[PDB]
Amino acid sequence: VHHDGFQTVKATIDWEHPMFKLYEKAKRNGKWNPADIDFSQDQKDFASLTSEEKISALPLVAGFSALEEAVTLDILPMAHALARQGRLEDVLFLTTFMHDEAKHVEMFSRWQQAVGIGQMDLSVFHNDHYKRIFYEALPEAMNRLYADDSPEAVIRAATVYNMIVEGTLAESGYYTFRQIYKKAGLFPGLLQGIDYLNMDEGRHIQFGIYTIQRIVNEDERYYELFIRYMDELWPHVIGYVDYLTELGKRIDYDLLRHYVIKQFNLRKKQISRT
Amino acid sequence: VHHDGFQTVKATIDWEHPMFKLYEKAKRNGKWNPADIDFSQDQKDFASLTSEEKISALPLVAGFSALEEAVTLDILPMAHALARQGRLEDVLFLTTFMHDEAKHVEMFSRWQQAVGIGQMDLSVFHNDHYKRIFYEALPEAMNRLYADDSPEAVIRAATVYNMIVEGTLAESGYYTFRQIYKKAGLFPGLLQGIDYLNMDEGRHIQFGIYTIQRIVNEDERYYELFIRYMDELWPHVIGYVDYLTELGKRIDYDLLRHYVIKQFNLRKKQISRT
Ligand SMILES: CCCCCCCC(=O)O
Ligand SMILES: CCCCCCCC(=O)O
Ligand SMILES: [Mn+2]
Ligand SMILES: [Mn+2]
Ligand SMILES: [Mn+2]
Ligand SMILES: [Mn+2]
Ligand SMILES: [Mn+2]
Ligand SMILES: [Mn+2]
Repeated sequence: VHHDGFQTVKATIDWEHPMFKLYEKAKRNGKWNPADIDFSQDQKDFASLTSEEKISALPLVAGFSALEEAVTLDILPMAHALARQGRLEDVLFLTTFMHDEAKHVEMFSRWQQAVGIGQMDLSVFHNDHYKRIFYEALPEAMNRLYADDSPEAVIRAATVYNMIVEGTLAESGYYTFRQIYKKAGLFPGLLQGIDYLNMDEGRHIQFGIYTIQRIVNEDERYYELFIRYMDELWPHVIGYVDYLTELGKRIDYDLLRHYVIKQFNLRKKQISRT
Repeated sequence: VHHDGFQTVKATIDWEHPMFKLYEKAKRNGKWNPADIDFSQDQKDFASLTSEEKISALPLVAGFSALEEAVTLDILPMAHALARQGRLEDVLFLTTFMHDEAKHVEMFSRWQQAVGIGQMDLSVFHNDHYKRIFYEALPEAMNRLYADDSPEAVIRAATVYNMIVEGTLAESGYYTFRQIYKKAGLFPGLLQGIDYLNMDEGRHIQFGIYTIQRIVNEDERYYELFIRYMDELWPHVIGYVDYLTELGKRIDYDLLRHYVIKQFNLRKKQISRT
């Protein structure tokens, strides 16, 4: 549908908007290029591993490559919804969000290619709980926004995408991969990529918090919705963790399991009822 | 709707895809930041101008700020449509396209702010022909893609967006602004911005050509559609030029008018019937 006019013709960008400021920070801090990462030592590391050691790394990598590909595709309805609401500064920021996710997809796929597993179908490490989140609930919640951009719908989309997928699973995923391979001295190229990815994702979670809080600020009752949507997805979060834990047991899992519980609970505390 | 699986889990990025290669080029060549441009001399230049000289610059700036804001918003349906078709490499490239347009919007709005016209409503310099293109036909053609991603619909969207708006009007707009203010020695910050913008837009037009040509390659009859959609918009293109020409006459317009005719015709020649 038509444009009624243009904000930068009638006026200017809102230079003090929090998402304009986040956009500026993203440009300053968003220069890394996965194409520059040296994966040559990762290739040698992976080839020196035994077959059973090789397999141990793949379930987490399978979870991250799908996560990054999903969030690359599934942010587009949020950008559309906020554009249609006239939230220009949010849209400017989300162009950096979307491009970050493209680099994240690229990074993991370059690593798979370099270590010699690009031809392997890693889908076998997505259990039913993983699929419920990433194949189903995430795209459902985001695509809803094309026909329903109500505050309820936007809160639910930002909860599933930013607070659960990125703020709980991905955050715990980063941590876990460091807790394991930085200690072993393995995969320095991948760990550099993860460092850059984690820096990007700091910004992404701030957008999710801003979005949820500004809706909660209009009506305290949306706080209860936020908490409910978090709790709805917990069984699938922990059910995926239980599956990864069981795979690997076939590393302090009690410490990684608690990191996931910990992240879930601190995401809740970043939203204020008042 | 659901994800059936993920390309970078089942396999990898298609590293040889033309839009992956364009994506890589965009990252290498996409580092400029409008926030780094020094507009202090532009401010002094604009303030030294007489009121009548000041007004002469504003119709073109009004046309560009709306153009960049429109194309920032209106690329999102194309990204969605190609994502839904599984064209991952196109999507990766389009994250750089979208972010480029954000910077372009930002650049012109920073210039307006710096020279002291951000508070002026420049909408008065959008005539009926401008509105038909930018307020109406462009968003109509792109939004269509949410419900109709047929080859006809994709060709029409890429024709209006990439070949007319960017490849005919914007390209002629850049040229004109150089033909005028680089010669006068004025607005060095704005002209630096325009240089960077023109470099970005080289990539953007390659995406439009790739998209139209791959559809034409499936069925030669789509070539006739492409030419028809170009000719449909010509009256509004030239009608806007006639309006700008008349404003300014109230600089070789015969040379700028022919540049627009020239660009329109070479865009047609970048698409091959065969
Ligand atoms: C100990 C397992 C906890 C890490 C969560 C992994 C998330 C992911 O793989 O995307
Ligand atoms: C001589 C006028 C031709 C330049 C076209 C301007 C396009 C624009 O302002 O967006
Ligand atoms: Mn990511
Ligand atoms: Mn993210
Ligand atoms: Mn279960
Ligand atoms: Mn542009
Ligand atoms: Mn462009
Ligand atoms: Mn007319």
